[PDB]
Amino acid sequence: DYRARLVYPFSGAISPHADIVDQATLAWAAMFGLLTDSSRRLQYGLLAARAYPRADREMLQIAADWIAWLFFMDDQCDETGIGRDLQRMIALHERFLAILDGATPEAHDCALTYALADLRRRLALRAPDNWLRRFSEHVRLYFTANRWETVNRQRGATPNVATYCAARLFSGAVYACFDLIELAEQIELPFYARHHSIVQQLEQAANNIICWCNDVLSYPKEMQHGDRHNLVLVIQGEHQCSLPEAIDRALDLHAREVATFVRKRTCVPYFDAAVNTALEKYVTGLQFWICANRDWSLTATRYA
Amino acid sequence: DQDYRARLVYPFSGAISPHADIVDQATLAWAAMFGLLTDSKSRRLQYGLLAARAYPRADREMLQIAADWIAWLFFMDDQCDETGIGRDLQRMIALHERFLAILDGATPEAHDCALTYALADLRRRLALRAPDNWLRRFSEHVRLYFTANRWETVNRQRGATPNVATYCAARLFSGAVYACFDLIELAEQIELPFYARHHSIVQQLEQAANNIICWCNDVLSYPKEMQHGDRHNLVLVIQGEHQCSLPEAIDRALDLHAREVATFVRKRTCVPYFDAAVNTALEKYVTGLQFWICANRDWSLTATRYA
Ligand SMILES: CC(C)=CCC/C(C)=C/CC/C(C)=C/CSP(=O)(O)OP(=O)(O)O
Ligand SMILES: CC(C)=CCC/C(C)=C/CC/C(C)=C/CSP(=O)(O)OP(=O)(O)O
Ligand SMILES: [Mg+2]
Ligand SMILES: [Mg+2]
Ligand SMILES: [Mg+2]
Ligand SMILES: [Mg+2]
Ligand SMILES: [Mg+2]
Ligand SMILES: [Mg+2]
Repeated sequence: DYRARLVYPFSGAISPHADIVDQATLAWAAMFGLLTDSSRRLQYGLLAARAYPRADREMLQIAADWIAWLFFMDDQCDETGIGRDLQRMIALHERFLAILDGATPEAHDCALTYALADLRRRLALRAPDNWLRRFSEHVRLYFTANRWETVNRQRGATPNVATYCAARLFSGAVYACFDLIELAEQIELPFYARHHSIVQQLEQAANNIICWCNDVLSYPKEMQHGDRHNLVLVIQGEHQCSLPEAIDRALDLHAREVATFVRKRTCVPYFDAAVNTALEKYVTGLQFWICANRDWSLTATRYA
Repeated sequence: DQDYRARLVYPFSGAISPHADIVDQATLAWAAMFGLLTDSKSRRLQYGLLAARAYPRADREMLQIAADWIAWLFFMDDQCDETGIGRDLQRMIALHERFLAILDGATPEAHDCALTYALADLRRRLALRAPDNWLRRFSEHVRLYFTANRWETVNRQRGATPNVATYCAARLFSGAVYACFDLIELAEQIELPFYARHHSIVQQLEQAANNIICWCNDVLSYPKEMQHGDRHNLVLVIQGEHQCSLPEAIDRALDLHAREVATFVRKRTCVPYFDAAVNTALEKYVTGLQFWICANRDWSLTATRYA
């Protein structure tokens, strides 16, 4: 059993609002008409609960509804035709990007555009102008990464390990989720601290772990759809090796990346007591996400 | 004197655009038209000759925007560093609300000042040469530059001095170097994919190049910044933290500069192979960072600003 190797030298936590938030995410998905096929156990609110465990219910609900939105958007890209049609996806992302800027939805817009607009409207009530910009960009880059994956599928091109790993950092909107840690913990990190190279390298490390963990768990389902945007499948193509060896290599990178994150957590320079207090809350927020992603995915029927 | 020149060397060469002089004369004409020129050596500014060195392969239309942009930063910085607005957070937030609005595409009004009109002209001209995604990335780096200037204003107003770690982290934005680095894409006419543009090794090369440029400037600009009682300078910050002599601080400042050049060269060889086309485009961008490192050094020793 190779899944037992997805381990960390730290533990996670879950919000006491977990179930109340998850049932509210289902009501939210139903309201904006995101529920279509079949849908008893999605439990997208139970991932948010683990990801932002100290968050007040109102903020955790936005995060939960946001995580839900991403899963609905991802399933469309990876298991339907739009993920092989760039023209359709460009037309869709033009509407999303307009909604991110604060444009009101119109009669011709789809359910996902309406849903994103509500999340943007709600984030606007709880986040300052400077935060929305940083969120917009990370989400804008998330769309760009999906258009890139769409082109690869449409042109039948598989990227090398170097290219995939670089693109995979944006293709999961992990940086956009890490932004919500600021609102969840209610911290105002100053520009110099927020964008410091060590914080970036901690974010990059945390992002890789989360994504490479998911790649090990979701390779079977992505393989059946012929979607090779997966560390295991990209490694297999590059090294022309067996699937067990490809999994073994992916887990070696995961293990090495956990070590890097732990090593680099101690390399944060001292700015002042107040700023460093806020940073450890954010860096704790990263660790919560690392665990939240692994804890949920092993129990979730999605990778069964 | 020679001790400085031997420690401000780089293992790579710079270059200058053949359009240098007409671009500089046009920048002086542009500045005068928008009323950015103060009554006082107006021909001995040469803001165009920095741009020419910074973006040497750029077409004349593109280089001119960059030259007018560099001129704009210089006029703006002199306000924050050598006038009363840099000791008043209230007036600066009011001004910075107008700039950020102009960057979002807002038309200037009657009550707006010269710099607001000048920035609106640059955004309009950049909108004709750069796509939507580029303008966003430029706006952010310029927005963070404004925030960094507001943070210095607070430090001056309270009479507080940051430690080496705080200054070095904040100095990366106070220069608007990332905003200047964005123009390399338009200058070299390259389309770097998201994954290559925002890659960690590329980010490390940028902040390495940013540190070299800013720490080089600090070594040459501590005399005139000391006169205004401003300790936003690696030399003066190291002196404050260590409580050492001014020669010792300069030595420590040039040590960091020297090791950062060594880092940049080491990081340059660590860029992974994506594909022929992307690596070629990225090769042109990283060369652009080397041109900027030399441009800042070559110009500042040449210029009258630091004398
Ligand atoms: C899915 C998504 C964009 C957001 C919600 C899921 C979250 C927040 C999990 C963290 C790891 C990420 C971002 C991978 C999902 S993309 P994938 O195509 O690998 O997803 P899959 O393996 O099908 O679950
Ligand atoms: C004016 C400006 C922000 C940019 C022009 C110079 C450029 C583009 C080079 C990169 C390093 C910078 C910007 C430092 C000057 S800020 P400072 O207050 O230290 O300025 P000074 O040293 O007095 O020239
Ligand atoms: Mg996907
Ligand atoms: Mg998927
Ligand atoms: Mg997956
Ligand atoms: Mg300054
Ligand atoms: Mg100055
Ligand atoms: Mg200086």
